[PDB]
Amino acid sequence: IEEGKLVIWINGDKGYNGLAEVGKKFEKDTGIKVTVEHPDKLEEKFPQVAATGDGPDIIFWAHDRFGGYAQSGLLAEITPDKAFQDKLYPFTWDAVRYNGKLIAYPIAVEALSLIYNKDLLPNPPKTWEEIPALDKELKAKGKSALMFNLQEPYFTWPLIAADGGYAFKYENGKYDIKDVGVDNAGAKAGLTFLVDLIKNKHMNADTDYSIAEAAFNKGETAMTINGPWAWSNIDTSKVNYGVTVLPTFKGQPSKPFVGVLSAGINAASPNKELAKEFLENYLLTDEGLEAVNKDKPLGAVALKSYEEELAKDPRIAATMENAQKGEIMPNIPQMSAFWYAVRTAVINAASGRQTVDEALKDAQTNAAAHMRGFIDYIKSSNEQRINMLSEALEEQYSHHGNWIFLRNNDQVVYQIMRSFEQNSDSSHNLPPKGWRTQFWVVDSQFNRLVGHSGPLPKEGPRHPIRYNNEIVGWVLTTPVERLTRNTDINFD
Repeated sequence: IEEGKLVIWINGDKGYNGLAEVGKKFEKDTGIKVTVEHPDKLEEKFPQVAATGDGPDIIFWAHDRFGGYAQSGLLAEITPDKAFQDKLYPFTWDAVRYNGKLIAYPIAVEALSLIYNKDLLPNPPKTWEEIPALDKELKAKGKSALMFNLQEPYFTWPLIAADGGYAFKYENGKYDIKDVGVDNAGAKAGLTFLVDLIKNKHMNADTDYSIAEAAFNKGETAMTINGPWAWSNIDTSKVNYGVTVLPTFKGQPSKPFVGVLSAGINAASPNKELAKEFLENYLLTDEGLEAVNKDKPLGAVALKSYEEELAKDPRIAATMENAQKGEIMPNIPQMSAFWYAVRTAVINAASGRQTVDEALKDAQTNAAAHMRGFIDYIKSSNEQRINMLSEALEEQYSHHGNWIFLRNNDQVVYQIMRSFEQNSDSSHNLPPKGWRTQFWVVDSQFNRLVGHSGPLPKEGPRHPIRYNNEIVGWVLTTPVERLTRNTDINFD
């Protein structure tokens, strides 16, 4: 990756020409090249080149497999000062946290809002409980009251969680994976409401994105649930429609998922300062966001200066209002596993095949069992590593019978371990990102031989280095709870 230059990657489905304008200004003032590119299958190209140390200095994403970039140590910590942070709504910094640290700039924000038909319904209901009533009142005139995609938990989990459902409890910048709120009191309440509107012939269990949309754009149902992306299809259909806050349930508000478009700095880039100056001084300004939004619109933005302008549009102010009330998508590993458990729990309840109380007990058990088997895997693997690093240091030791051969360099011991696996024809398993953090190797008298220069942990994992039926040294390894993939999780 080249020094003295900025290389930016963003999906072609977004305002890439408008970004290159912000680049051209950055060029004029600083004399630094700014090159903006839109590769195909971008979600997959980036981690492949960034995990070698090539690729772009700045990377944009809306989807990354629920935190994958961060879980891979592909992003550097961003360092905006207390000042700059207030230029952006406070919750949008929550959407870019990992291990309590910030890892990207919130550029744009999205959320489900409630889209109603002004003609068939001038005063949208503010609560869920007043919808059955309303369906009857419109079932007469030949219409339905509400139609949205029931298949995906993206559209149904706001209501389930409204009265207090949650995936895992976010306590202290970490997700207690041993604390699952899917069979919750409020979770039960949430889902059981929804199955009843299908029992009571109000909604149908088979309505998907297309059926529900193709209905609403024909004035066959008064209301729908969707986000900014669907507005352009409604527009060309000439339906006088509005966009408002989502209805409440047992008092609490619907908590849809905060979606965010993030701009991160590549952890390998020798341009992290350059890149900060770009994003903070040039992109995240009313002129910067403006130039992109013009090219292909953004939705709501996190910059308060500019959001307030865009919020002229009452649709966009509704989006941002719902996103404020929404909940932040957990970015722990193996979240896909969880949402697929939830996806079937809902499809089961709604098909009558299961009572709510069993579907959710099922989802809750399927989750605990997957997440326990996760902990099992991660743990038994890190142990096979410590063993081979031990076996490898032990072989090189018996060369001359002492620690001369070993320099105090962390990446020499890496290739010592890689050579050992190659020559013993072992399955290939080498230390994952973040391993170096609390890594030392020390001998009998706990003299430091590899590792940083400060004070060592009093306690913590230490596999011993055995030569001739005597301990000759110790590998103080890095606890699993704190490798980069797992540092967003709490295991108690």
